[PDB]
Amino acid sequence: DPEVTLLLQCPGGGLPQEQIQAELSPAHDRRPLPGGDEAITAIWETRLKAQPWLFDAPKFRLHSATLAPIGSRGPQLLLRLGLTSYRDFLGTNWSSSAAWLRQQGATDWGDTQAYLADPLGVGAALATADDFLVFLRRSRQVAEAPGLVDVPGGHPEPQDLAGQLVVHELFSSVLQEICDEVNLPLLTLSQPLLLGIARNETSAGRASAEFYVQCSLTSEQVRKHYLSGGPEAHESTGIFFVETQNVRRLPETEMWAELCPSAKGAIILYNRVQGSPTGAALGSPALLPPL
Ligand SMILES: CNC(=O)c1cc(Cl)ccn1
Repeated sequence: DPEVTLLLQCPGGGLPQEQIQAELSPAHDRRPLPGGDEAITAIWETRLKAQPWLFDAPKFRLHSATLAPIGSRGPQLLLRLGLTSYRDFLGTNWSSSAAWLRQQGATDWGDTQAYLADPLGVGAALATADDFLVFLRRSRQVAEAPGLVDVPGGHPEPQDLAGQLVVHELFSSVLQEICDEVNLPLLTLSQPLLLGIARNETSAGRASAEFYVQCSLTSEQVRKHYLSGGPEAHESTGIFFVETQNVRRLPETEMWAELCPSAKGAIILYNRVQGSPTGAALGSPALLPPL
C-alpha cells in the first residue's frame, strides 16, 4: 500500500482526550516558497475567476507527533501544530508541482514537507452496537477520490494553555462530522479514542488523525438515520456496513482497491490498535482464527 504510511500508532488500545497535549506555534507553519508565495496567490486567482463562490478557510497544520515512553504516567502524546488554509493546500499539496516542492524541502530544510500546507484531517472507524464498521460512497463528480469508498470525517477549521482547547476542538470535530454526514444523534456516540495518524502519499504526504467511535445504535438504525435526512442531508451517495469479523481481512478483498487512502489508514489502525488481541483469552485459536 504505497499510497498510505503510518506516522503514529497509539498505545493501550488508543488515547483519550485527557492524555494528549498540543503545542500550537508559528514555528510549526509551512515555510514561504523559494520563489515566494505569489505562486499560491496566482493559482487561487485563476480558481476564483472560474468558481467565484469558493471561499478560503483556516486549517490546522501537522508538523510532528511525539509519543512518550510506553507504560509511563502523565501525558502520553505531544502534537506539534501550526496554521494553514484551504488556499495554501490548493497551491502546494494539490499542485501538479507538489513532488518538486517535496524535493526542494529535502534540499533546503532536510524536511520533505517544509514547503507543503499539510492540513490535518480527522477520520473515524465508527462501530455499531451489532459490531459493524460504517462506510460511505463518494460522488463520482467531486475533484478528490471520485467514486471511492470513505469513512466519516473532514478537515477541522480552528475556532498546553491554548493546547487543551485545540485537543478539545479535534475530538469535538470528529463527533460533529459524524452527526453532520451520518445524521446520528450526539448522545448515541462514545467519547473518541485516537488510534494514530496516517499520511496520504497520493496528496504529497498530508496527514489525518484516525479515531475509534462506538455507536449505541444497530446497523439497521444507523441506515434509517442516514437515509431519513434525504439526498441534501449528506455529501456521500450511499452508506454500507462490514462485520468487524471481516475488517481483519479487508486488504485481501476487492473492496480494498476502492478505498481512498485516508479510509485505508483508518482500517489499518483499527486492525492494529483495536483488533490484534494481546492476551490468552482473545488470542485463543477459536476466537482468533489462524490465517
Ligand atoms: C473540497 N475539498 C476540501 O474541502 C478539502 C480541504 C482540504 Cl484542507 C483538504 C482536502 N479537501
